[PDB]
Amino acid sequence: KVFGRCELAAAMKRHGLDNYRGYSLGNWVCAAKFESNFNTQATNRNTDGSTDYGILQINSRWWCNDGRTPGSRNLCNIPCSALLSSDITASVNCAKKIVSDGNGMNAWVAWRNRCKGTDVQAWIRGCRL
Ligand code: NA
Repeated sequence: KVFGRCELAAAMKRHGLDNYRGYSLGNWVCAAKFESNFNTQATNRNTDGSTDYGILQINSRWWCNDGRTPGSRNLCNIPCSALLSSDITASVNCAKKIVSDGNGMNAWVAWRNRCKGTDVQAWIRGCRL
């Protein structure tokens, strides 16, 4: 599923991501935009052989099981495929664990490079929330 901007902002808010670990909703929408262009079916293969999955491009090195990332963990206790669902519940639940890990949203290199320090409220501007 390709979410609309305000559609994804609403789904994230309903799943409690708005101000989670102090990150306003526009931070999460901005990260999703640059990670996946709001596509739940987004995938990216890393040089190390791990894969990033879903709207927030969560990686198999630590967070999900895909059966093909030697030495990896599954800290979110999910198959990586769950991160590609039209239902963002698994992606949100796992994002909450990631952002709690110590480095906040720096865990998402695209957030640090493209969202951090910008006017992220523009990503929820005009949305009925
Ligand atoms: Na894994």
